[PDB]
Amino acid sequence: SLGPQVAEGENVFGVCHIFASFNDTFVHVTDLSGKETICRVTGGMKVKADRDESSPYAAMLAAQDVAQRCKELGITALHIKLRATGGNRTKTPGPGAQSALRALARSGMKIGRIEDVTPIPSDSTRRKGGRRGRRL
RNA sequence: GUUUUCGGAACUGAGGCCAUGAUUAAGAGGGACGGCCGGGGGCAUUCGUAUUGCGCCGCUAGAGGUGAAAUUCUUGGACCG
Repeated sequence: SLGPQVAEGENVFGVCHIFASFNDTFVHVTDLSGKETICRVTGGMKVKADRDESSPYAAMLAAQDVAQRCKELGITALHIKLRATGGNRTKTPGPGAQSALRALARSGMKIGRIEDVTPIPSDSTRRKGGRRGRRL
């Protein structure tokens, strides 16, 4: 918890993978390589209602919790790596990333380079469902 | 009583004469030639993510899914990286 780094002159970088879908949000922060984690909280950690766990407020609360964890641990700067569901399902990010980014910026956590890293397919396998789709 | 004018017809050779003898190349068709064009066809080769499973590492109690839930998988480490 104690380290010989310079606070005023420079800063410490990590990366944070924000995976947001239409069912859940994932605010995961690691080191610069991504091999070694820092803290991982999700939209199920803050709200116990299973209706809206991909809600913006749950993602906001999880982002404030992981920002407090990185502040008490000693991480000052973050590189945002945004992610959707990917694959053959969808490409639009979920309704938690917009609140999660603003909650990460509002807490005093400095933001470096932001990027969308989602799995894009070059015509992968068949999507779940019939030929006529899911009729509702 | 020979052999003639008393004469009915197939075939071949030499020369001359013919206005010597073949209508066109269809905004018909076929074919040749030259420069190309094309997710046209067959065979071989090569690449790109994505999906699933498995191996290892890290921290965590939820993850998936729905209009809403459960069946489903989870401290024997799920999900995410």
